[PDB]
Amino acid sequence: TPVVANYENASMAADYIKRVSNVLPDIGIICGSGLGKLIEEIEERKVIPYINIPNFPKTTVAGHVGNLVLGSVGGRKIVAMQGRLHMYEGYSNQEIALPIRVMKLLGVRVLLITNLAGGINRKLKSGDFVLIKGHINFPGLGLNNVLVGPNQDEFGPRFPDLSNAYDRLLQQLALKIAQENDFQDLVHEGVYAFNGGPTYESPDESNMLLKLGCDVVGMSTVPEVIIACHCGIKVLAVSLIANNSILDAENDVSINHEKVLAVAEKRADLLQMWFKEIITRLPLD
Amino acid sequence: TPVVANYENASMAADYIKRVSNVLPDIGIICGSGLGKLIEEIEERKVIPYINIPNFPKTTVAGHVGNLVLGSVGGRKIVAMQGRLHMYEGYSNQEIALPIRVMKLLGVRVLLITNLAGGINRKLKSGDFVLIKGHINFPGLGLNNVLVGPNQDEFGPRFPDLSNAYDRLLQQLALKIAQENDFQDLVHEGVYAFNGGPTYESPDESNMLLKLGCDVVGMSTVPEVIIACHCGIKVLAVSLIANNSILDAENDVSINHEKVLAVAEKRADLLQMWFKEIITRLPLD
Amino acid sequence: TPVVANYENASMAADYIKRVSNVLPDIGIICGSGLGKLIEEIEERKVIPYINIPNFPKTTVAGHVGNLVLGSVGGRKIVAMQGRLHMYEGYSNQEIALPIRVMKLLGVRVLLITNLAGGINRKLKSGDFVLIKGHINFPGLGLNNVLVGPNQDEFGPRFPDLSNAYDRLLQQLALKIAQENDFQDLVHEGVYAFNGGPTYESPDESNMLLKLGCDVVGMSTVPEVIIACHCGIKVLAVSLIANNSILDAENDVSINHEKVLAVAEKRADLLQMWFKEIITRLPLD
Ligand SMILES: O=P(O)(O)O[C@H]1O[C@H](CO)[C@@H](O)[C@H]1O
Ligand SMILES: O=P(O)(O)O[C@H]1O[C@H](CO)[C@@H](O)[C@H]1O
Ligand SMILES: O=P(O)(O)O[C@H]1O[C@H](CO)[C@@H](O)[C@H]1O
Ligand SMILES: Nc1ccnc(=O)[nH]1
Ligand SMILES: Nc1ccnc(=O)[nH]1
Ligand SMILES: Nc1ccnc(=O)[nH]1
Repeated sequence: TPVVANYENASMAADYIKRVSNVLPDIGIICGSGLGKLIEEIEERKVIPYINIPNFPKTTVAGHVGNLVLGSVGGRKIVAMQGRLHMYEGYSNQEIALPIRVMKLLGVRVLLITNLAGGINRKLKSGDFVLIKGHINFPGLGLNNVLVGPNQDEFGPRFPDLSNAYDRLLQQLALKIAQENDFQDLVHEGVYAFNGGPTYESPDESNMLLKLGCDVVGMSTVPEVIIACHCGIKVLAVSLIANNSILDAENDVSINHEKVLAVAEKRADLLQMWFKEIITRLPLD
Repeated sequence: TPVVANYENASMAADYIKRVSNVLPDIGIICGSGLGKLIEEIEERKVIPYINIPNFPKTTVAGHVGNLVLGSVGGRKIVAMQGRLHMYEGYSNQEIALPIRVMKLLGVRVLLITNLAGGINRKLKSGDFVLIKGHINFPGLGLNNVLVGPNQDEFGPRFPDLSNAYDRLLQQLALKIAQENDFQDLVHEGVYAFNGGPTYESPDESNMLLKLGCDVVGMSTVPEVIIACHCGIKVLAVSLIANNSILDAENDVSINHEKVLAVAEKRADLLQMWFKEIITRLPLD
Repeated sequence: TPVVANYENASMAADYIKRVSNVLPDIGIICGSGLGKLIEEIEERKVIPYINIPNFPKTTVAGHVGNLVLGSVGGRKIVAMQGRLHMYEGYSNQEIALPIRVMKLLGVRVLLITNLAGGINRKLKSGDFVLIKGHINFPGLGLNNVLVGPNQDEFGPRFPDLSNAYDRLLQQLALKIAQENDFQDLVHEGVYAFNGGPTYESPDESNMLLKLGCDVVGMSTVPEVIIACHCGIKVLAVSLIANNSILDAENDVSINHEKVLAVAEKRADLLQMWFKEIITRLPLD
């Protein structure tokens, strides 16, 4: 239609997934542009095309990969979205919410998210990591919040509070692992601005974001964070900085997706190892 | 469809209402969360379910009460919306506009509005009242203004000016009545930020709103104000402060709808008496 | 449907236009409110109603003029939109994009745009011109960017960079011509804030825009700029200042479309002469 991300429809998708894999996952992962290699290293993995799963959103107009992958990483049972849904593609609120709510029904209690983002804070360099500690949701302020529509009461409340959407203990664990491996000099914390996209933030938008307290800006993540928070899934979200948009504005330097993907390639293996250790270590609560 | 909030469709609804009640109302009221008790005290009242009124928006997906109530308060003929339409539910621009335009055709020249809101200004405490003197309409800046769509010329102009949307004399009368009853220490004036919702403003969004000159933030009111202003209805809008979001961000205190409704209960009777006196006193122009 | 602004649909419209006119235009023009007289002075002109062109957006609900006009100005072949499409009317992303993509297929490599706007910068007076050097796209930040939807790869990339959307050489040429004619005292440069509309920026929104680095605010232009930039068309965009919204807020002065059109009439002939000279002079690259 697209179908509504309701209890019945999410249950039908979860039923199918449980029949095709015997994996009851505890952790969900959604990976940023060029940051998906960990999904290829899931052990005893089961690849389920979105197109095979009842009620999953149609992704053939955008094309490219679209699989749910289940298996084990670091002794833990996980489910990954291989082929992230971005709202700049035109996916509706219901299409974004359904896969996360299916994760919830499958057993997911922690969602780990990566993205590629532009740096606003002057401290940030290309290749740095930012642990996201809060956000500025321009679509949400502007009546395009991912939860606009009827509330699905079986998943969560009509009015979620987002002040604890980014779990503090998970940020602390991520930082501890970076310190153990001596890459903590790459790791910052910051506020993520959600630019709906798909045009990169303009130079004057970047300057505005700096004035408003934003540390990084990107086109993803906040919708999934909100759906997860609504249904009680804890979240860790990490941005990989492709560029510093404030410096680029001052120096008339352009940004493009090829530059973004080159930064992703430069940090992909380190991010994979970091997230593998996070998965192995995160409290089995 | 939903139907268009045009002259013909609004007239058909008004025709029905005039046949079911002999009340020609001069004043409209729309009440905030937990602030609806005055509607139950309308004298010689006629309760008309929205579902009975031709062209009124369907509200059964959200459920809960949805009635138009007509009768007398303080010697004046009034019409109330019992069960407010909020845009975070997914109601379209046409669905929001039609009931206000029906009010206009029925004779309404003044619309009184209450809401529950978060405090941004550091002066504001839970339980305070804010007379709204202007707004920052994030949905409107972002192409979700309630007037996006064809203009309905019979109601108003293509490009309304909102600099006089909140009538100054009505604010002055509201304040005078608070002074007469010695609760003026609870009363402030301020700029209302419209957060489309339904998630509460995040801590970092609250900090941004402070920087931008916002005094309070909420998820309602601005759409109705704009439809009223477009068709020449004067507006008084009063926010009841549920919490101070800036202090809550500094102290890691959460907000939820149960806390909101508890503040509503604490001030409901005083707000009812205040608005009853406003209705009784507001100039019969 | 509206139809998708894809390669096939834009080609069908271009085919029709090429059959009805033998004009292969190099320059496109889109003119602001009351600023369309140059279109009436196109030489050897061919007027093609939008309603006659396959796949052009339906504009009969809004009504008013809607023609594509082709011919010669200053020795150059041009195509003009007579009757601009504004997103506050409810036109979709596909409806806005199709005419610009048709321009691209017809041969357009430079798009000249005028608009009427409110002044935010304190230096700006009614009747001044602002060469637009960048923008703040509130709809784009808020998930209403004109490119939301599937990417049309034949026209441009999924993620455009807008740092060079407003050609610097074209701004320099426009300014040089103003200096040659001794009206450079009217000409400024500035950042344009896109208010989706159709309500004028409220006084408190104007104050916010000043804090955020905006020089002017209006309800058009940015969507066309983005579609042009996406498909490699260079842009010059010039705002005519109808009023200073910051001064109006301080002095409680209203704005309305009649005042806007009166400023347009006061500068229409000078703007026509300026743009005619720009067309004549702009580099035949
Ligand atoms: O956020 P992720 O998925 O990493 O992708 C980011 O990189 C792409 C732009 O280069 C956009 O998709 C943006 O959201
Ligand atoms: O504005 P009112 O109708 O009072 O309701 C406000 O309170 C609720 C959130 O607690 C939201 O509906 C918000 O808009
Ligand atoms: O931008 P142009 O087309 O000049 O029109 C501007 O003037 C009108 C408001 O007065 C709006 O249409 C605004 O966009
Ligand atoms: N500069 C950016 C890089 C990647 N993603 C963004 O949204 N912005
Ligand atoms: N803090 C808040 C209370 C009530 N409504 C809001 O929107 N925000
Ligand atoms: N003040 C204004 C004049 C014209 N257009 C606008 O958007 N604003």
